[PDB]
Order: sequence, then structure tokens, then C-alpha cells
Amino acid sequence: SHHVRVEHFMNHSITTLAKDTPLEEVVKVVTSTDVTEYPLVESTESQILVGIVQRAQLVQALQAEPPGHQQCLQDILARGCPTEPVTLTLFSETTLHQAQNLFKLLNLQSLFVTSRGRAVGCVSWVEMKKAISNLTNPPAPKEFLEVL
Amino acid sequence: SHHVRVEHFMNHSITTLAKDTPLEEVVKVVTSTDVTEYPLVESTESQILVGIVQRAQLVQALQAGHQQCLQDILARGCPTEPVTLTLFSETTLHQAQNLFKLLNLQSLFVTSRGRAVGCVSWVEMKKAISNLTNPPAPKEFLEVL
Ligand SMILES: [Cl-]
Ligand SMILES: [Cl-]
Ligand SMILES: [Cl-]
Repeated sequence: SHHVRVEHFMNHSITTLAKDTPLEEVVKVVTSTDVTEYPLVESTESQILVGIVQRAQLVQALQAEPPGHQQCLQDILARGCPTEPVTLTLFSETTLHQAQNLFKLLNLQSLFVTSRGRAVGCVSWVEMKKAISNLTNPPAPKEFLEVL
Repeated sequence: SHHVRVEHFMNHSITTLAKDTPLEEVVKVVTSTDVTEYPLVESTESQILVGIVQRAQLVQALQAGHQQCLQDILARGCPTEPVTLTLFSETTLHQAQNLFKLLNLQSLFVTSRGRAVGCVSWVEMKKAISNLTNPPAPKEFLEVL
């Protein structure tokens, strides 16, 4: 468990929202995902994690002030949409041993993962359990299908 | 302890080393400090935490064209350690305490928006806990007239 790192088993299927993300794109993201929260990044270019926004809060803000006159996420945040601070995260190089101990002892359900400050994934017990299982029962290699 | 945050009691007296920090400056930092490790940041301008470098390894590399910078010594073999856990400016004292106690930690660096901004050890933690019930009196300061 000391050789397996979070980057090996983390879920890459996360959708980051940036302060400069066009409001049209924000609406598309919110109406196409069902996650409870989204990692907020400084800019689309940097992807530097700076906070967390809860979907329920973002939905409420969008319903109140529906999206020429181009707008971005920062406009909605400046308008009053609540954001949450980042107080704990995993890192790409955090070991499976460290991650499991952290989740167990702090009674956590999930955490975002950063690498060089950038939001790169998330880990929940679903991913953790899969990694632990692979320790003794590694899955068979993935197979491909193609039009020969 | 839910209202006191790490940024309130962390030690701001940290010296980061950046990938583009000239070796001349690296020598100045090492010779003027007494810590066993330094937070490594992407660039002097960004201060984005990307790793940790141990004093002993820096010394070894130093004891062994373009202006030579830290990144050059790292490329030549100086080992770097990964960041696997940190505190954040907004982490609460309650959270910090639990983290240190349950994981048996002695210290961690603190980041804010990805930037290295301080460090916390039991020295700072104990002072914060003490201040909860016995806060120090406000200090008096003079203006430079
Ligand atoms: Cl488990
Ligand atoms: Cl794995
Ligand atoms: Cl304090």
C-alpha cells in the first residue's frame, strides 16, 4: 500500500469550474452532472484549486439570475453565490496507505486531489476499495475492440 | 476551535526555494536558516508548492552558460520529496489538531490557493490552544515619526 499512489486509482472524471468559465458553459455543466459539489479553480488556463462550490447553491444562484453581455462564473460569485474553503485534499503522490488511514481516522467520504496546485481528480471509498482489492486480486488487462 | 483557523497561528517565517531561484540565492538561504527541509515552489513569481527539498541533499549537491538555478541542481541529481499532505489557510484549529493527533504528525506546510504560505508544528499548535482560554493582551507599538 506504500507503492500505490492516489494518482493510480483516483477518479479523473471531475469537472472543474473556473472563475472565468463562461456562464453558458456553467449552465451546461450543472445540468449535465449530478455531483454535490465542484472544485473551483482560479482560471481555465491554470486549473489552480482555490475553493469549492456546492451544486445546490450554484443552481439557486442561476435560477435567480439566469444567464452582447457575456458573463462568467465570477460574476455569479460576486453577486452572492456561496463558496466553500478548501481545508483538506489528497495529492497525486499521497500513498494508498496514507489515503486509507486519512479517510478512516477522519471519517471522510471523499476528497479532491491536487498536483502542483491543480485539481486533477477525486477519491471516494468506491475508488479506495477498488485499489485495495487490486492489491491481492489485480484485474485482467483491458481489451480493445476495433474495426480491423 | 471551530472558529480559529490555521492562518491565525501558522508560522509565516518560512523560506521557499523556487525552481528558478539562482544558486547564489540558494546558498544564501541555506546558510541563513536552520531548517531540515524547504518547500519547493514552481517559480519565484507563483510560489505554487510543488515539492519539498531536504537541507542535507541541497548541501551535498552544492558541495559537488546560463545562470545556474535550483532546477539545474535538481536535474543533476538532487533528490526531491513529494508533498503528500498539507494544511490550508482556512483549515480550522479543530481540524488541524485532529489531523496532527490521529496521524501522529510533528509539522506540515500550509497552502493558500496553492501557494506555500507558512508552516505549523506543535509549537504553534500549542500556542493557539493556549490562546483559546488565555489570550495574550494586545501589544503596544510606536509610530516612526
Ligand atoms: Cl478499506
Ligand atoms: Cl490501482
Ligand atoms: Cl491564535
